[PDB]
Amino acid sequence: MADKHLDTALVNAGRRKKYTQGSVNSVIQRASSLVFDTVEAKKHATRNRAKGELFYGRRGTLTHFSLQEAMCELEGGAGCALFPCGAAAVANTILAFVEQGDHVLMTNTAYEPSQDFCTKILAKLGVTTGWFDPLIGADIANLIQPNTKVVFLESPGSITMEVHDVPAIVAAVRRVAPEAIIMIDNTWAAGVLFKALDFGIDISIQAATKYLIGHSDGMIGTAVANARCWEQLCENAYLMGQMIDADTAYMTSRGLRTLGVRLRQHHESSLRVAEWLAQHPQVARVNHPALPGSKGHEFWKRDFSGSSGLFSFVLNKRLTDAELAAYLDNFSLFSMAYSWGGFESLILANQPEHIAAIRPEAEVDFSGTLIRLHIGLENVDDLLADLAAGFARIV
Amino acid sequence: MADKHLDTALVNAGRRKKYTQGSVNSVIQRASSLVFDTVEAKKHATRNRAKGELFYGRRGTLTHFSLQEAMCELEGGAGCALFPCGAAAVANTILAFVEQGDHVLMTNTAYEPSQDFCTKILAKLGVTTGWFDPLIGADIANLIQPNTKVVFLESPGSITMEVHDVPAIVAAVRRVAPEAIIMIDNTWAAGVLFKALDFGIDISIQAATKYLIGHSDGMIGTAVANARCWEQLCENAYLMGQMIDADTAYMTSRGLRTLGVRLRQHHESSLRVAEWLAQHPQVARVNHPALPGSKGHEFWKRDFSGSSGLFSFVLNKRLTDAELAAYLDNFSLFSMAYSWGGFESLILANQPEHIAAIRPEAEVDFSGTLIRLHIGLENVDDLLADLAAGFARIV
Amino acid sequence: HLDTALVNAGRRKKYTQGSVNSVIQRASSLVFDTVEAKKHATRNRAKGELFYGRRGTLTHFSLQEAMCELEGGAGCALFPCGAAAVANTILAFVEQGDHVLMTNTAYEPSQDFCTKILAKLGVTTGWFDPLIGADIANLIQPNTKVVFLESPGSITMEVHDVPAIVAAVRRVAPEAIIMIDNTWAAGVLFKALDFGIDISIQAATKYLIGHSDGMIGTAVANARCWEQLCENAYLMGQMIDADTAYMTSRGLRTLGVRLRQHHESSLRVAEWLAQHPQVARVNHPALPGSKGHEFWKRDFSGSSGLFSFVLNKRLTDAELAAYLDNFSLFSMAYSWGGFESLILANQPEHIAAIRPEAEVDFSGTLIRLHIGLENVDDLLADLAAGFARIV
Amino acid sequence: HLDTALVNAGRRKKYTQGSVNSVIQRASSLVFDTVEAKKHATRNRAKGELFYGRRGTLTHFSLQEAMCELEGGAGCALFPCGAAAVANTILAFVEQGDHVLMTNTAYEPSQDFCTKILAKLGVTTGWFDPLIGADIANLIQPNTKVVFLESPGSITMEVHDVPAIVAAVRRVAPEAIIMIDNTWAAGVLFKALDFGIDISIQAATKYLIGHSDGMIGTAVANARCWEQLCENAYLMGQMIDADTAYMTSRGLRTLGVRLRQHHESSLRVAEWLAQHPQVARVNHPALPGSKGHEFWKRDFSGSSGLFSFVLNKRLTDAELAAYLDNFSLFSMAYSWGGFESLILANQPEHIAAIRPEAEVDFSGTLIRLHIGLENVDDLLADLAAGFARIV
Ligand SMILES: Cc1ncc(COP(=O)(O)O)c(CNC(=O)C(=O)O)c1O
Ligand SMILES: Cc1ncc(COP(=O)(O)O)c(CNC(=O)C(=O)O)c1O
Ligand SMILES: Cc1ncc(COP(=O)(O)O)c(CNC(=O)C(=O)O)c1O
Ligand SMILES: Cc1ncc(COP(=O)(O)O)c(CNC(=O)C(=O)O)c1O
Repeated sequence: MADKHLDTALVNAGRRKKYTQGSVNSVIQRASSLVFDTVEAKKHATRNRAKGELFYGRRGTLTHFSLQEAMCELEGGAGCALFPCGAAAVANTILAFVEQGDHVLMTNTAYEPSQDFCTKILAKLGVTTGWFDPLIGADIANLIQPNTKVVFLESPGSITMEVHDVPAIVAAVRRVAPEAIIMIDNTWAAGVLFKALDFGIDISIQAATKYLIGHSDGMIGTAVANARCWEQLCENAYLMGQMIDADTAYMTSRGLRTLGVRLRQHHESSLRVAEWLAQHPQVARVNHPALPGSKGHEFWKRDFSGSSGLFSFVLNKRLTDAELAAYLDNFSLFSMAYSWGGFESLILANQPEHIAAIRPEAEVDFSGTLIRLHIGLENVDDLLADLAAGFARIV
Repeated sequence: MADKHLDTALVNAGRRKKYTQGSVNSVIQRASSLVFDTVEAKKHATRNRAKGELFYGRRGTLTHFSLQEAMCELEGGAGCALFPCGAAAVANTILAFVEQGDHVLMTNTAYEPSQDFCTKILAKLGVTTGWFDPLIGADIANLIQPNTKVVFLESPGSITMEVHDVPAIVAAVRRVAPEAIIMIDNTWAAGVLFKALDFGIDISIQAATKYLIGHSDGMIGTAVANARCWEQLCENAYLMGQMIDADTAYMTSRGLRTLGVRLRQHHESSLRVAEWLAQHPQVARVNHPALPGSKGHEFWKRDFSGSSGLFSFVLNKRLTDAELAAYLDNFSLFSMAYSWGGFESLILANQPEHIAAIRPEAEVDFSGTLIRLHIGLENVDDLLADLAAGFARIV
Repeated sequence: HLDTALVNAGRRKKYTQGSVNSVIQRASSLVFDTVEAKKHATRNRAKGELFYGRRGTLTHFSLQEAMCELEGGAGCALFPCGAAAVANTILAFVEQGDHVLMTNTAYEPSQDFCTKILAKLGVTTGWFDPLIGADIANLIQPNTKVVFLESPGSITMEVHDVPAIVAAVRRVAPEAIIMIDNTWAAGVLFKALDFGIDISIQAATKYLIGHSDGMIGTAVANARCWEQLCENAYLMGQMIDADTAYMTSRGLRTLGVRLRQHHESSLRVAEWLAQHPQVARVNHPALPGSKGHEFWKRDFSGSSGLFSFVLNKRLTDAELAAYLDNFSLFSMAYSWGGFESLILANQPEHIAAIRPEAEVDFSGTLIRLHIGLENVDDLLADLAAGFARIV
Repeated sequence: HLDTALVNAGRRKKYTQGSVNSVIQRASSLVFDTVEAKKHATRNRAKGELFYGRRGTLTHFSLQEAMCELEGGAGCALFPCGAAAVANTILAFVEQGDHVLMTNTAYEPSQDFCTKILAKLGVTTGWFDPLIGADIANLIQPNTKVVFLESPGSITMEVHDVPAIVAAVRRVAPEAIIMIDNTWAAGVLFKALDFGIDISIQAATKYLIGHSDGMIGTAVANARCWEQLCENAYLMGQMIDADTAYMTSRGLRTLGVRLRQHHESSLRVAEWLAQHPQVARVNHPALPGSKGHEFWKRDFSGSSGLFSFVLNKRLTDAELAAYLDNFSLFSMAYSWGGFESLILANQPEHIAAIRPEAEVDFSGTLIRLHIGLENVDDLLADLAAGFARIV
């Protein structure tokens, strides 16, 4: 990504004359009803209603088709399904491939809403879920059951940032259960720093809410599938009514155009911050995929073409409630909020016992408060000064 | 509705200073991340994350909260869940209340995507679906099984327009299965011409895509629940990631403001067209809830406060493929498209055997082509002239 | 029929591309595939070929076509708001040494453009009473270039006798540019160009947008005046954004149903006020006895919802607050044309100050109402509660 | 630091209401709860209190604060596009009998506003070479009111010596209004007001929007000039819609990262072109030897991506088509400032026609490039393929 290999593709993806009609960007076609001039046109649209002919707004307008083409090009897929947000993409992509009696095997570092979908929705529909440590690698083979239908990856993991050995996991799954559907939540890589479908994963899911939108002001999920899995994903998600509005689709395409320049800055700035934290006396551990020594760093170095700006670190103590407020309430530049992927730097704390509660069948291996940072586009020296002032409030 | 009882409420619904901030309409707050100024604010927002405190964009921003308040006021509910479209609202509202082993009882005149969700998604998750004639009334009692969890109504029915006797259905359900969840797709009434929750229905679902948006350019679903069912609907829909974007929420609130004036014109114009069709030698039957003699008209007259503009009629013959094109391809004012509820008049044909295929366990009682009209805001004499020219093409 | 025309205006496949409404094409840069395509676009840069976003995109072209159809014009120029349309449409037709005649009931920003901008640029403005009719001929000077009408007038609602004014202007100065601010009629209740007016200007902000949430001006010109309007407004950089253009087209579709309700409700309110013991006068074009009512009935095809009335006394400051601060449905705000009912007050001397070279003929406090889409009986109850606070 | 300021500019809780970005408040009417609130809003109608949508809503106020911070001004007026900002900012400060001095490299619509609009309103315009520096003093007349700069110049990219120009103006006419079209620098690579310029104008359409899909003008004035700019632009009805204001604020947030890439890529392309046998001259402010390069290096903190070069021959019409019609990555279009690379050609006489009272000093065909965000080696390959089509 630092060699800027993808910048031309990002500028051009999805932009064909039939969508752009003379402008640089696609038109925004807001529609439910899509008009058929003739019965013959209606027949053709019906036959091709999932193949990019205008049929009905739930299937998409020109604006959606342009984004779908862009996502398929950038992630190397056969089709791209769109959803109201990342969590809708995760829940509905899993649901599209399960039936009563099936089993899902999910990394224990999966985003908490993804886990809760499995334990609170799937379980009562007769679909069981089991868990694996993110560094399990080839030893995942022993956890695959005869009814395992879906293997769900997330690399780096949520909050704690562990990087999977995807080649080892995929090879083991294909040896034991070649027909399984392997999915990944590939949001941290923005789908482009880790080419999931080139690794033999079947479906790459993103919260496009994060880096694709890139400005903290739009929510949208995507799922890019290979040819084997596309039709089932497309049609079963459609039966759940999943779609995104045309305007957000436009804004997602628009975010792609600056994604390379943004990601390079997030990488540079966040790694500098991580390197400083890693030498700091008030820091016990830094979890940054690009930082040597972080969990799965060797796999990040081998398998990814760059880093984004989200990472975490563990303080040298667990902050009490009072210390947590003294720390978090008084930052000048970092904002406290959920989500990430924008221009604004963000800070979010989790206590060790909070993380343990969202690591099913596992324990945490740290005792300090875990601080997750999203490093935005501000000057990195200003961000470091803000972090230093925070440390002085809790020293 | 013709007495304009609701016009003031429609103008004012959801408009409180905290949402409007000095303007007439609510602000549009586009957000994923929502910032917590302090740990105390984060705690309060977390506790109240489903109760209208800013927490995270998936739960909503000020713009969503304003629409939700408006919908609860207008439909008399405890809460309103928002979805990417009507079909998402139907599928996810049903899903929110079922588990493996349950049974759904659905009118055989339900919108086809609603039926297909049941037969193609629910069945493989261990949830069975049975069917009932829309005029079954009190005799629905005999179809309720010990595992019937959901009774799903749609009045008027899709395409064929049959009106249920909701009081008789509800009373029978409550006598046999008082805990059942009774739902209705109340799109044709725009949630306001039929006050479903006052009839003892638990959840009123709409494709807000239709009359609430009112302009054929925005897609959104709503589900307004009573206090008994709200928390389950809210939390289970949230686990599926269901939401709508802030801009569409704004446009839905904005559509409410003209809904009364629009519906009165749709009623006037469509009933005039229906009355003319009912005397026409090339028409076998008119299906309009407001037309005396139409199926369930007596229930429409008793239970509804007005009509919208969607209805259908049966031609005196089945048009061949060639005649269908001669008829439909040459209208000057009616456009051929799916959906309805806008300012534009629309025409859509279904052959009798097409309808039979979407009437599970039932047959049709007509043999001519079924023409569905959405009567928009054009001058009714111009619409009549367009229909007359169409008749001359097939006489 | 107007309702059918409103639904269909501007909607051609090259703009709608399969949807009911036009696409929204957001653009500055518009791409030319070849040198020849660039030459063709340049030739057609004001004629609906994509050239540069300042001229417009498909979305603008669709709105412009709609406005030309509905108002019977050769072209429609777009502006950021109504005040920009007024100021720039007048400016487009004047130069040092010219004279503008303007009704003394013109919207106050229109007047202030003339006195604060035009005068120092060598363009003089004279004033006339809105009921002058044929006697305007006596005010036409050798250098009169523009005659600027506004019917009904701002706030006080006087309706011109447009046929008499136009005939008198054409007898003296047939080449003069006659303009009207036709906002109250939404350009459709009064077909200005059919009366021989050259340019019909609107604050599309009002009833065309219809929801109090978008600002835009329009000016529809006949064939004689279009090229000068188009090019001189373009030299001032005047345009509207594509999204507001889309919303204006969208507003047209419900304009008929909305206006009929505004007419029905506002005439009922006016008739009730006229009977009320605390009301001295009602200024509503549709109310019998109102100034120029006979021209409204003859020349218009309906009414909108904006009008005013004069109280039977001059409110003190305490009474003004007791009255205005405690309404339940009417909101105090500027503008009008939306679904929300609005109220504003003016003392007589406030109006006299914006009636150049004239005095007012009333002494009570003037109340301007915009009658929105609420139930009229609820609005009447709100007005009655207001009367009780000041009786 | 600029990057931190860009991320944070204009973002205060009263505009953001809990989100990262400002709310979008779409409004004409703004409601007053009481008479007192209306009086307060009226007093503060240009000072960030909600009064009427033509003045702005929260969304506009947030952008205005951001622009004032970033450009170091007392106020920021908003306009429908850059050309509207130029025309209306000049118009705000002139009257019959005044004189404008303008660089002969000004954007052509700016010149045409002066010759086609101002002249007939009694305001004369004289011209100067962009490298005139201190010798501009000899052109200042007793009636010179405005001095209008554009650095770098349009198309040909000449950089003024702003310190020398400003000092010379202030020696003769210290009260003159010095304005600059600061679009190329995005208002942030050249801190115009810190140099003693009174008003910095931008086509925010370019790098502030940054995506070729939104049009808007800005003008940031010092304390001495703000009230006249604000009020006179308002009398012309100048405003931008709330949504475009939001998108402009949003564009600011990535402006630093974008500009650094445009600088890196465009300087690499310029350096390569300068070595190329088919290139006579490169006009890039950052390239050594370019006109006024020493002032760019001294006075600016970076470069953007727009520049031009002169071919070693005058292309025939056939060669122009062979060259321009067959690019794979560069698009032919007007405007610039986005992620897309753009190309346009001008013959020398086309430029001479827009250099008033001057001739050009080249005879080859001039090519203007906007260098976008594509990989620079891909752009170089596209340029090389173009050279091969005309060698
Ligand atoms: C890896 C991942 N996958 C999916 C989602 C859900 O995406 P949506 O919020 O539904 O668009 C998120 C959201 N993350 C957050 O809010 C947070 O980490 O604080 C995510 O991190
Ligand atoms: C009664 C009803 N319920 C739900 C929906 C789905 O709503 P969405 O399209 O997903 O927003 C529709 C849509 N109707 C159509 O398109 C049509 O009848 O042609 C409907 O009629
Ligand atoms: C007749 C007329 N012409 C033009 C405009 C200006 O339109 P813009 O506000 O610039 O879009 C208005 C606005 N009216 C108001 O605000 C008000 O009467 O309180 C108007 O009444
Ligand atoms: C220096 C400068 N100043 C103002 C404007 C006008 O800005 P607007 O187009 O009205 O927003 C432009 C536009 N440039 C172009 O289109 C082009 O160079 O091809 C400009 O370069």
